[PDB]
Amino acid sequence: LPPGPLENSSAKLVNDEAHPWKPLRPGDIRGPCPGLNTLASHGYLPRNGVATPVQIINAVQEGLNFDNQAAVFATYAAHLVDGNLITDLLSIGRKTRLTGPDPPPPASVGGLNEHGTFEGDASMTRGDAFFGNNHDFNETLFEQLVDYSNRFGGGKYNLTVAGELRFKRIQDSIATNPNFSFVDFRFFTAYGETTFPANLFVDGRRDDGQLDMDAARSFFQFSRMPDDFFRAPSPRSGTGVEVVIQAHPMQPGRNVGKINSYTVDPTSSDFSTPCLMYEKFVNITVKSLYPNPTVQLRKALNTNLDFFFQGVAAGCTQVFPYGRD
Amino acid sequence: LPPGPLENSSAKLVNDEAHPWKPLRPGDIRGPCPGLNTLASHGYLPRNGVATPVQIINAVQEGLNFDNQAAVFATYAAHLVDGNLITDLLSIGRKTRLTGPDPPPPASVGGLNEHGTFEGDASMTRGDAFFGNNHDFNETLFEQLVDYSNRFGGGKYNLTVAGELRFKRIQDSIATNPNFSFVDFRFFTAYGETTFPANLFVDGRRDDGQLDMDAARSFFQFSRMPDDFFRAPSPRSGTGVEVVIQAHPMQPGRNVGKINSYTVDPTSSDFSTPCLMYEKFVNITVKSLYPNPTVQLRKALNTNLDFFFQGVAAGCTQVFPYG
Ligand SMILES: *[C@@H]1O[C@H](CO)[C@@H](O[C@@H]2O[C@H](CO)[C@@H](O[C@@H]3O[C@H](CO[C@H]4O[C@H](CO[C@H]5O[C@H](CO)[C@@H](O)[C@H](O)[C@@H]5O)[C@@H](O)[C@H](O[C@H]5O[C@H](CO)[C@@H](O)[C@H](O)[C@@H]5O)[C@@H]4O)[C@@H](O)[C@H](O[C@H]4O[C@H](CO)[C@@H](O)[C@H](O)[C@@H]4O[C@H]4O[C@H](CO)[C@@H](O)[C@H](O)[C@@H]4O)[C@@H]3O)[C@H](O)[C@H]2NC(C)=O)[C@H](O)[C@H]1NC(C)=O
Ligand SMILES: *[C@@H]1O[C@H](CO)[C@@H](O[C@@H]2O[C@H](CO)[C@@H](O[C@@H]3O[C@H](CO[C@H]4O[C@H](CO)[C@@H](O)[C@H](O)[C@@H]4O)[C@@H](O)[C@H](O[C@H]4O[C@H](CO)[C@@H](O)[C@H](O)[C@@H]4O[C@H]4O[C@H](CO)[C@@H](O)[C@H](O)[C@@H]4O)[C@@H]3O)[C@H](O)[C@H]2NC(C)=O)[C@H](O)[C@H]1NC(C)=O
Ligand SMILES: *[C@@H]1O[C@H](CO)[C@@H](O[C@@H]2O[C@H](CO)[C@@H](O[C@@H]3O[C@H](CO[C@H]4O[C@H](CO[C@H]5O[C@H](CO)[C@@H](O)[C@H](O)[C@@H]5O)[C@@H](O)[C@H](O)[C@@H]4O)[C@@H](O)[C@H](O)[C@@H]3O)[C@H](O)[C@H]2NC(C)=O)[C@H](O)[C@H]1NC(C)=O
Ligand code: HEM
Ligand code: HEM
Ligand SMILES: *[C@@H]1O[C@H](CO)[C@@H](O[C@@H]2O[C@H](CO)[C@@H](O[C@@H]3O[C@H](CO)[C@@H](O)[C@H](O)[C@@H]3O)[C@H](O)[C@H]2NC(C)=O)[C@H](O)[C@H]1NC(C)=O
Ligand SMILES: *[C@@H]1O[C@H](CO)[C@@H](O[C@@H]2O[C@H](CO)[C@@H](O)[C@H](O)[C@H]2NC(C)=O)[C@H](O)[C@H]1NC(C)=O
Ligand SMILES: *[C@@H]1O[C@H](CO)[C@@H](O[C@@H]2O[C@H](CO)[C@@H](O)[C@H](O)[C@H]2NC(C)=O)[C@H](O)[C@H]1NC(C)=O
Ligand SMILES: *[C@@H]1O[C@H](CO)[C@@H](O[C@@H]2O[C@H](CO)[C@@H](O)[C@H](O)[C@H]2NC(C)=O)[C@H](O)[C@H]1NC(C)=O
Ligand SMILES: *[C@@H]1O[C@H](CO)[C@@H](O[C@@H]2O[C@H](CO)[C@@H](O)[C@H](O)[C@H]2NC(C)=O)[C@H](O)[C@H]1NC(C)=O
Ligand SMILES: *[C@@H]1O[C@H](CO)[C@@H](O[C@@H]2O[C@H](CO)[C@@H](O)[C@H](O)[C@H]2NC(C)=O)[C@H](O)[C@H]1NC(C)=O
Ligand SMILES: *[C@@H]1O[C@H](CO)[C@@H](O)[C@H](O)[C@H]1NC(C)=O
Ligand SMILES: [Mg+2]
Ligand SMILES: [Mg+2]
Repeated sequence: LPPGPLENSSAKLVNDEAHPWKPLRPGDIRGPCPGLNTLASHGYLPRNGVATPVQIINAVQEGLNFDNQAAVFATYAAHLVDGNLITDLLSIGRKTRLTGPDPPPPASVGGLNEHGTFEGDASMTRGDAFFGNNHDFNETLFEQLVDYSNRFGGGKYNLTVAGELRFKRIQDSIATNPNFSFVDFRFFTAYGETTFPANLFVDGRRDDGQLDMDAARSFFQFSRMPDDFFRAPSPRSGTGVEVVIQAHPMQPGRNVGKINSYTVDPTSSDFSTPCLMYEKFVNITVKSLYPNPTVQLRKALNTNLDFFFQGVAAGCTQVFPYGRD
Repeated sequence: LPPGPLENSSAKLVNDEAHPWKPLRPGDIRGPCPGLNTLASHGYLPRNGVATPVQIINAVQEGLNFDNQAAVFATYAAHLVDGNLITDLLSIGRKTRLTGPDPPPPASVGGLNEHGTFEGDASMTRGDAFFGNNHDFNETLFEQLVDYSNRFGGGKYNLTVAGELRFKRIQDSIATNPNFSFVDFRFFTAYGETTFPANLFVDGRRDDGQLDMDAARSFFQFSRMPDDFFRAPSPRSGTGVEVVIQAHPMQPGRNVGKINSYTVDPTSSDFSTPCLMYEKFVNITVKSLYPNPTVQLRKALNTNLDFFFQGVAAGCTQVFPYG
């Protein structure tokens, strides 16, 4: 089973004795999530960056007070598209042989770096896949984050900044990336993630939604908590995401083979249709990766698909791409 | 000090031996909030409907698993504008001399029923104040809620139903209430509130976002928990509000002297500017109720303003009406 919520979810020192930062050994895997990167680099996750969904959920909860439903939702979503369902292993970065024997195509078990499954365009501190590297910290983008913190956050990162910067990264991609895609699951995650630094990288004794540019660079670039960093004083994730959505209302869509041809996708879900997004993710995205699984793979798919459904906070009705039972 | 978060926030029986439903005595106070109403009728709050901030915050958390920031934000906003800052008492309903000696005008201490401070138009199950009773359960509107739950919820109330019903109640008021006002604070809370029934009134052992009509009537009409009701399995309030907002985009505004004259207000806060909403609440709303507090009043104001600010989940810069 996925973990339950924390028993004691108060703020506490998480940059402590048993969870020191350490530099990367060769073979250590890091990817497009500064959240999971930091947990790994503090040993809340295995330090090589290869983990079970359960390990990942306990980590985000213990290390950072990510809420339970959000942790279940994101973990099992990633695992379903990016992880190996038999070994129950997911890489938080590049495709690796340490996740075990692969399933048939088109499932690719590419880990969190796999473009177009979880990872997607218009990341705040990462370049679009189309340009070549979709997971490494990018200094130009980060210093754009700083600018926007200066203009909009009086020098801090907060949900007002998130609003502006989220729109700016969208415009950037429309303008430069002929393969820009911003529909369905990526349309969804791209908004919440911009709340995460304000809600979770801010020291929990303060919990005031103003993230400083030191704490920011530390998380985004080095996967390192600040000294004496306390986690937030309660479980949360994308609280305030409506601030980011309403700052510059966008319709989901994509460039159509060239820059500046952003075209609305009338079949995409959006924020008014979360159950449609859940249903698409299950009955199209996951299903296309595993169209005709063997008996063993089917039972693993169904188990993980169960756990995924549990993390859908809107409720919705479970769908069953391989039948009930 | 405001209570902090529950120590143990898991689901548990809350309709219990310690907390039985009991019919109203005469002079028992109930108001426009089904949540506070139900806690008072179960003895989580004082049964007569008059309570401290600290009592209200413990109630909503213990009885229903309202989250600690949302409890502080809502509780100290209400008290600031509707409660007695000297006696530390707020009526969850009508103005009552039971909150103690009134401060001077233009402060009203009208309790939760006070139109235009916290209470406002386009409620799900309460009529707009213009029509003359802004607090009693209204059966025709609940019937619309039942209908919309059949149409969009498969028989149940859920976030998709909340999205359609919130827009329809807006349209209703624009079409019928020449005094419709839907800006600033009321614009913000009217959305979050339509998530509550699906997030909070749903038995905690399911937590599946689908509220049945038996349980909805219970809460909204009789301020009664279902038999064997468990509270939610974690602390929450307005999870999913973005769904309700995007279902039918609306700007803040009001009718101007007549029906079908909805006039957007570009000076209002909206969901993109929660710090401006906080600001305007403190600097215009509270300030105008207490333009010149005596030294004692001013002390109590600042103390409660501090607490209100703690509850502002977006963060924001604290603002100071009295320095
Ligand atoms: C939320 O609301 C609060 C109000 O509830 C906002 O705070 C208020 O901000 C306004 C506008 O900025 C300030 O107005 C300015 O006040 C100064 C003088 O202020 C001094 O005197 C005030 C009066 O004293 C009271 O009590 C005495 C008796 O003891 C009475 O006689 C008085 O009449 C008053 O009742 C006093 O209140 C002030 O104390 C407060 O502020 C100080 C900080 O300065 C704190 O230490 C205190 O603790 C307390 O908070 C203070 O001692 C005026 O001189 C200003 O006039 C200038 O600007 C005008 C336009 O705004 C212009 O018309 C004038 O001609 C003059 O313009 C000139 O000066 C400007 C620079 O000041 C130049 O920029 C300009 O070009 C030109 O050169 C001005 O009216 C209030 O003081 C302040 N009130 C409080 C209680 O703090 C708050 O800003 C709001 N928050 C947000 C985010 O909006
Ligand atoms: C429980 O809650 C409900 C809803 O809030 C409430 O019923 C509502 O009562 C109000 C107040 O009377 C009604 O408002 C009127 O609506 C009609 C429109 O007819 C509608 O019919 C259906 C509903 O059956 C609507 O859904 C549909 O959209 C139709 O439009 C308007 O014509 C009325 O306008 C008159 O009164 C206004 C307010 O005073 C004036 O501003 C306006 O100019 C009109 O005034 C004219 O008549 C006046 C006398 O009435 C007089 O001054 C002049 O002659 C003047 O020219 C009005 O806005 C609303 O429709 C009701 N909704 C329902 C029944 O679904 C219940 O009463 C409430 N229960 C309680 C409080 O106990
Ligand atoms: C709140 O609760 C409601 C209801 O449970 C949820 O609403 C559902 O929303 C989903 C979006 O994810 C809708 O799914 C979409 O359905 C499309 C088809 O629409 C029409 O056909 C449907 C098929 O009905 C079948 O089954 C019924 C009986 O079971 C038979 O009558 C029919 O013959 C069919 O066999 C109808 O149900 C529907 O009314 C339409 O006419 C489909 O093409 C899309 O791909 C997608 O799957 C679904 O339609 C909604 N169901 C209802 C009853 O409204 C909502 O998500 C919940 N919200 C939350 C937040 O929990
Ligand atoms: C629960 C397991 C989680 C998974 C599986 C996950 C996965 C991911 C993935 C795949 C991305 C890349 C999306 C893109 O293209 O930008 C991402 C981005 C992001 N993640 Fe996570 N994440 C998880 C938890 C967290 C946590 C706990 C945090 C911080 C508290 C976090 C913070 C962020 C941020 C801020 C980004 C955007 C990075 C940027 O745009 O520069 N994530 N995450
Ligand atoms: C924290 C203290 C609280 C205060 C001070 C408060 C206050 C109020 C007030 C004044 C209103 C009337 C607004 C209007 O509709 O005109 C309201 C409405 C409402 N409240 Fe609360 N409330 C609190 C907690 C809760 C809780 C814990 C719940 C649990 C679900 C809740 C559920 C609701 C709902 C569903 C409405 C909408 C009623 C309708 O539209 O018919 N409230 N509340
Ligand atoms: C980190 O992300 C930034 C943001 O995009 C990347 O900077 C961009 O780098 C590209 C090529 O390296 C620059 O493109 C060049 O621009 C000229 C026109 O000015 C064009 O004619 C050339 O053909 C070429 O495409 C682009 O200007 C530049 N953008 C900004 C805002 O600096 C950077 O490459 C990323 N770092 C990586 C991928 O390591
Ligand atoms: C829940 O955890 C919190 C934070 O860790 C506890 O409060 C602290 O407990 C630690 C013990 O490791 C003490 O060193 C601190 O002095 C406490 N901080 C305070 C009181 O601000 C709290 O005791 C825990 N609650 C329960 C019921 O175990
Ligand atoms: C999600 O996908 C599954 C599999 O495609 C759908 O189940 C199929 O539905 C068709 C049409 O009713 C049946 O003829 C097949 O036998 C079903 N295959 C099964 C059950 O393995 C399922 O209905 C989809 N769910 C939704 C809500 O669209
Ligand atoms: C937290 O609350 C519950 C009581 O509501 C405690 O355990 C629950 O209640 C009984 C007691 O064992 C169990 O049968 C239930 O399964 C428990 N509910 C759960 C686990 O959701 C629990 O022990 C309390 N405190 C701690 C620290 O767990
Ligand atoms: C609709 O709004 C108007 C105007 O805001 C209210 O008019 C008030 O009337 C009362 C007494 O009848 C006076 O105390 C106020 O001075 C008036 N205000 C203004 C600005 O003119 C009106 O009463 C509201 N209608 C109802 C039925 O509540
Ligand atoms: C982010 O921080 C900024 C600056 O501290 C806050 O923005 C200020 O908000 C006030 C009133 O809301 C306005 O003067 C400007 O919009 C801002 N000032 C400046 C200098 O930009 C903002 O409220 C913060 N947002 C959150 C959610 O904390
Ligand atoms: C982008 O899509 C185009 C057209 O579909 C195709 O050439 C290629 O697969 C993609 N290009 C890159 C650089 O990924
Ligand atoms: Mg990306
Ligand atoms: Mg009302």
